[PDB]
Amino acid sequence: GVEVCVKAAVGHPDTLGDCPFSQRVLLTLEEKKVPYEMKLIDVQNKPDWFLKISPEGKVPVFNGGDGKWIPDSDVITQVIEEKYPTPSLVTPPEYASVGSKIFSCFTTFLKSKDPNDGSEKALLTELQALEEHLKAHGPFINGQNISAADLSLAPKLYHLQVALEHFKGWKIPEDLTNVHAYTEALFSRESFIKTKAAKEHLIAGWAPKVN
Ligand code: NA
Repeated sequence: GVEVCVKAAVGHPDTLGDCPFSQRVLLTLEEKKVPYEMKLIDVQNKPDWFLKISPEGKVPVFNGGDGKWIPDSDVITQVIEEKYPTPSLVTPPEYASVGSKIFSCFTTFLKSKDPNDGSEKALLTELQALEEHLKAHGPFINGQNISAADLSLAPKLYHLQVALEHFKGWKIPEDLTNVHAYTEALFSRESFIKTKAAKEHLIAGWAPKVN
């Protein structure tokens, strides 16, 4: 049936790595109960067969059983949605951008070596917006049922929490209680547990970037 190429853990080509875009695709397949074959790609040592179907070395790529491999996890989860419509993970267009600046604010703050450059405040602003959304519309981004936006956001919040605690001793404030309820719900899902990177691999993936 379907096949997906994802990043292997750095230093461990036999082990699932920490790409949040890869994990979004995997989470989507798991939540939809779609069988798939997973191919681990060492992105510092790509195989030539891989380069023939992904010439720019892009990961993830997805083959839905129609004789081609497509990149871009936005595009891939939409194709999966169209081909496997039940369970429905459609997120209403009015909530599509919820949480959309959190990952980049996180990466800027993670890499920041200046306590006064405002990167921390910018990240807290985006977390607070997520908190306000979940307080109005939760427990997931679209209310009682999980949807595509949650599966996009959860791998990203996982990086945020693991990397900021490890490298900066920083945690999401406890008063953001809806965000904490949200991450605890998502990260405890069997699909998430099955598809997440071990924390030491995720940390090893960020270490040279921090650095
Ligand atoms: Na390579």
